[PDB]
Amino acid sequence: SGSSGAAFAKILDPAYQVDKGGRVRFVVELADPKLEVKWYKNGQEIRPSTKYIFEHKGCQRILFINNCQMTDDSEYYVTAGDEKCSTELFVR
Amino acid sequence: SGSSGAAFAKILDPAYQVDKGGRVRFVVELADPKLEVKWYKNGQEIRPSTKYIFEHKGCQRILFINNCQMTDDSEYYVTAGDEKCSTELFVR
Repeated sequence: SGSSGAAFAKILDPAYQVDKGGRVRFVVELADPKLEVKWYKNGQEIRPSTKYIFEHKGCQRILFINNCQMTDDSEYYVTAGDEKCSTELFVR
Repeated sequence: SGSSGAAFAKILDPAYQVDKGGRVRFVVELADPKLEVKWYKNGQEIRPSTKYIFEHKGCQRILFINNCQMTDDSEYYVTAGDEKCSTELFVR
C-alpha cells in the first residue's frame, strides 16, 4: 500500500497568489527531516538561483520565488520520496 | 493569469484510506454546476462501471470506488476546465 510511502506531513496549498514584482513563499513539511525534495515548474526541475531560493528548516522545505511576473504564473510541484503534491501560482 | 481559469471551489483531500472490500467516496466542488469533469487513475481515464459510480449534485462531482482492493491503491486525479487536482488512495 502507498500508506507505507507517506512522506508529506503538510502539503502545498491548492493555489497561491502574488503581485507582480512580489515574492511568494511555498512551504511543505516532511515527516523525515533528512529527506531531500525536488521542486518543479510545469514539469521542469527548479534549481537554486536569484529567482529561486530554497530553505530547509528541520522538517520544513521552503521555496521562495522572487520578482514574480506572468512568466511565473504556472503550476508547480514538489517531490518527496515516492510522492508529489502540486499547486497553482496566480500572478496579479 | 491562471486566476481567470480557476474551476475548483473545493478540491480533493491529499489522501484517503479504505478497508479491503470497502467503498471510498471522492468529492470535488466546481464553481460552475454545468462544467464537466473527467476522472483518472494513475493517468488513465476512469469510466462508469460497477467499480466506478459517478454522481453530479449541483456543483458537487462525486466518484465512488466499490470493493476496494490493493489494485485500487493508487494516485487519482480529476480535471475541470484547464485545471486538475489529485489524491492518493491507501487500501488497508
